[PDB]
Amino acid sequence: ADVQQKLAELERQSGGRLGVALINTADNSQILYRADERFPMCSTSKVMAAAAVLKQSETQKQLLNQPVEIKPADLVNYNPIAEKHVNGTMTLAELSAAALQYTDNTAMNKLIAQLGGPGGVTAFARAIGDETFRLDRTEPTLNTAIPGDPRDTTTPRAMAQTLRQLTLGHALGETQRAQLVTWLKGNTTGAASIRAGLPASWVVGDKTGSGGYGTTNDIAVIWPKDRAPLILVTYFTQPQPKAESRRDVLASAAKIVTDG
Amino acid sequence: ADVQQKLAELERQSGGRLGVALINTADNSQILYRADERFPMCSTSKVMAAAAVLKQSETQKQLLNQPVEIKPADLVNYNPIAEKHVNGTMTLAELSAAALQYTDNTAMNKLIAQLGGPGGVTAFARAIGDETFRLDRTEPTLNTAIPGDPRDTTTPRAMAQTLRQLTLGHALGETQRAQLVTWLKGNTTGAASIRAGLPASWVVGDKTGSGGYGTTNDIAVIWPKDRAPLILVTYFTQPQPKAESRRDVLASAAKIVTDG
Repeated sequence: ADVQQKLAELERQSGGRLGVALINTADNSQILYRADERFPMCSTSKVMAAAAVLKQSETQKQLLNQPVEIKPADLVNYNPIAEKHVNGTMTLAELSAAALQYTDNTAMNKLIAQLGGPGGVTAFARAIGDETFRLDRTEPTLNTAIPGDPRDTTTPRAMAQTLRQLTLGHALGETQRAQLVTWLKGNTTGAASIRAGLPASWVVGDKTGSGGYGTTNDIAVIWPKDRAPLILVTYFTQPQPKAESRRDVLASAAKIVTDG
Repeated sequence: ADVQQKLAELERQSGGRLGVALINTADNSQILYRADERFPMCSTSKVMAAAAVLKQSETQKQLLNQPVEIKPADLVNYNPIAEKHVNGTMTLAELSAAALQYTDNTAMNKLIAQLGGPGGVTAFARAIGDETFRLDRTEPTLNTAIPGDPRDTTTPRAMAQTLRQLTLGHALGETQRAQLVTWLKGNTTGAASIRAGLPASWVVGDKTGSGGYGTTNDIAVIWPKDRAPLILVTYFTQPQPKAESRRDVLASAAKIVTDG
């Protein structure tokens, strides 16, 4: 019948564990499902790392223009942008775009290094009021997504709140907020995830993630047709190490929580 | 004929009409399914329009930076970029990127008008050796997708050959070819279509299309992991005027023709 029932019926037929947090900024209402349980972020953690580098650029104006060397040994498991630049450079702007819009894992490692390692990402989270997020490893091991493992996890609630502050609130300066929103709206990887459960007319900026244990995630800012923005986090993970991706579950969850 | 059997099965179980053309540039080999039938292009026609403006820019060397007025009355039915710039201007480059990467219909209409109307887009097609493509209408009515109507149609075979010439051959000058490939690689709307049927490691630039009769299309240039590029066109249309989109059919077709 209701939203909670529907989400449980979806979760029961999915094989896995679903976590959802919606924030409707028209009235600050929320829809929550396992929203205080921990789920492996996978590449959704790239948002926090890019945002931390944007916050650095508020006091280092030139920062995003800074070139960073890419060497053969830096390449990891999925490098669609960085492989073009091996033995050359990418700017911090380019690395941020590559990480967010093309989910390049070499680029994420450069962002993490610019922050002083995974703990620097976590420190930024804490500085913007997020006490839950934790980044412990680099790419690609941050995606192992082992059930029960606290490394590289957050909760749906916390990530929805943070995404709201970063994209709609004042965690970042105005220029930086607008650049983050531009980046997320230009994502290439999201049309099968949250976006697939929403009407054609609605506009999305999002960051997907995928990892071990069939982990399939998406975090989005949604500009519905003729309505105030929504923030939606959908996290999903499965019991078998080699499970396949289930973007369709995320799309179904997004439809359930936005139908009413 | 295993791929033929699988495509026909996909088609038959989908209840629609499927067109496929693959070119493998490693050896110029092809996989073809209804590849000489006409299909409504819907927004896949934006590639021809953007390319046509790129061609004009080879002689009008400042054309891509030229400002174009966006009036309130220019908005049509899906304008995620142009609605931000009403009572202002956008450059032809910006309109091209908006059309291709955000599927902005106002943006497409400005490309068409720059070319002198839909016939200017057809004329460019003919100039690059495509004797099949035809653009007859502006947005949004080019998407009506009426069965039997030849308006705003092409064949999979012709569109695959043209996309090869545009993205990998010499229909455009070198810089313009590169700009088209950059734009297509940054598409936002494609992850549920051809891209969803391919391994996670492969690099894709694409343009989707959707319209009446549940028409669901995608045309792509694919750089598979460790292989020479492919061109893939997947067109799909259905018998009911208000049928729903079926991006999953395109993903299924892509998987079938690339599994080998």
